[PDB]
Amino acid sequence: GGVKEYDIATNGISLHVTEQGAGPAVLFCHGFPDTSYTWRRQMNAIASAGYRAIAPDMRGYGRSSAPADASLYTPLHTTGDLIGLLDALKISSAVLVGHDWGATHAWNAALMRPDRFKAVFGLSVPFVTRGESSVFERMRESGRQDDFYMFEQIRPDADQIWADAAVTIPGILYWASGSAPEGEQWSPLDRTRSLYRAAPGPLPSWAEADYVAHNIAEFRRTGFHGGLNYYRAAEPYFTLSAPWKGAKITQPSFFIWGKSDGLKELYPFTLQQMRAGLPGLMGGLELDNVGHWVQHEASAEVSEQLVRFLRTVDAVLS
Amino acid sequence: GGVKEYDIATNGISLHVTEQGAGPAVLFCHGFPDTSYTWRRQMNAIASAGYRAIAPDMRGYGRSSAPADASLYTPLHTTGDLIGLLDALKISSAVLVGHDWGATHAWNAALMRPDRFKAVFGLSVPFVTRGESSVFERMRESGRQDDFYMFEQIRPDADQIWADAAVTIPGILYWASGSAPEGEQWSPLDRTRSLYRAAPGPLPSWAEADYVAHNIAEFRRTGFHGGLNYYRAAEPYFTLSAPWKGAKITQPSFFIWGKSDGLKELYPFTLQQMRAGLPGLMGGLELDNVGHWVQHEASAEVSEQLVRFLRTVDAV
Repeated sequence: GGVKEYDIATNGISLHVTEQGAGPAVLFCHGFPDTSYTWRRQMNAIASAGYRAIAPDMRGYGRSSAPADASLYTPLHTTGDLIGLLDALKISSAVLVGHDWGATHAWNAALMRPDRFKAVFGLSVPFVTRGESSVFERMRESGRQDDFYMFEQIRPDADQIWADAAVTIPGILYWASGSAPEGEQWSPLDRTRSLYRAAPGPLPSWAEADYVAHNIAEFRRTGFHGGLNYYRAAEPYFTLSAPWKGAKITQPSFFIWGKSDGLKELYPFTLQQMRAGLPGLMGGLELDNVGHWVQHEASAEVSEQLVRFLRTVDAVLS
Repeated sequence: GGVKEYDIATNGISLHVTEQGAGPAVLFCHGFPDTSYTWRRQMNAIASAGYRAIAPDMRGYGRSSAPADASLYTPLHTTGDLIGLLDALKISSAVLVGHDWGATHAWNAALMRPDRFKAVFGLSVPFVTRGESSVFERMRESGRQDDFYMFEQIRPDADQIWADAAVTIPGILYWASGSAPEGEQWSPLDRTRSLYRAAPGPLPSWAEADYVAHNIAEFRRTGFHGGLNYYRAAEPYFTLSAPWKGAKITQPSFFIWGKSDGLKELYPFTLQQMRAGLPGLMGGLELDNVGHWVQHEASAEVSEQLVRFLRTVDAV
């Protein structure tokens, strides 16, 4: 027990890594705008269940390299980071845990190297197989150029409108959570209920003060340019993702989101319909009154499902 | 038999497709500077054996689209072409056949989608696992910047060096084949023995005249910019290929190359040793007095090994 930190040189960048425990490897990948610290509770839970929790700051974030160039933030780059990390630690294989962009990048990693990534535990962002159409193209041809939030994030000025971390980190934690009043919650197609609105006072009890303070400090130092580069890379990445047009993830998986997550408006399918695409799905979970920040809003039941999942993966793997 | 031609909209481009036969799908991939016509003898041989031979012009060549941007010619772009081609033909899976750059990209495609590419028959270019360093930095670190031919093909002005297809296409068919006097055959590390030296008179009898005429005609109309973009893409693609750093190809695989191919110099491993990156390798054949153009210099041998390989892959 107890978290250790170090830095790894992998895939042409420097990767800041935190880890805890011993036993089979579990690689945690956070999204926007988060850090490795987002996983401390789950790391501690699975470490006491006999697993090695490994959680880097993803590239763009924290004490990891954050190259200016948005073309460097496709799933090909971060999967190369995760391979080079497993290589550098002499780990043969790991189970993947992802949230937000980490979930998207993790889904891709599992497609690319099932020999190394033996299972995927996805949070908030469901796996959708690659299509004929990128999301940016559909939003444009259906008129949502001024509505689909990702366009606002891709703009170079998004750096500036996020920069005030003391305000924007508590704000996004609040307005994308199940705590914001219904009808006020962030929605991806409404420019008036933005992600970065100031929070209206103290954060709900589920938001651990040590975590909120940690991430405010990280993002006051780093800024948001690298995190926002994940959005800027997604459309250029549609061209390079064509090899996986109909590709499915067959290793065991598991999926959890919150029913109050505004993201759900973009995935109007059931949990039964996620097996087309994820045939190894061992079970899903829709949490009532949880928003986007499931590993904080429902910390204990995320830890719990992850422990149960890992044991089931152990049984399958044996 | 009976060869037919058509175009397919796939992956945001046009792909010119030739095909022959019916049966399990075999997908041919040519390299530089070639066209789909390079496979006609193999296509005909496997059509007679019960297979559907499909041989597109790869992107950058022939009647396929040929965007100027070199960044559009990675294995990611050509695998997307092939997945989209199979989809458009509503074929579930296929065996890959690849030569030269077609082999390198076929290798990578086998890695990316084993669910759609069930076996790999490679010519001239062996699969080696992606490592710590690209061929480009190994050559820089070791002082070969003026020796390694790829640096010259990558130059923008390589478009003009190649352009006289009536000269350069017989040139490379001769100098990179087993018919050139040894010691004078093309070498990837010898400036003085380039690939585009003119031929000394007419081509050896093994170079089928309809094949030679087809390629000269296509490259007179297209130029060589698209093909050369395959070299211009390899180094940037090294950054994008870091997912596959240790990756092995597990599908059944076969490898053929010619003993007199200058490219041997770049792969000093034994074909026993190629099992490391290709654990499902079922055989490797090195051909005496054959150079780079194995499917032409040894057309009947390549054809008979591919029929046998396809029959072994089928029964498994």
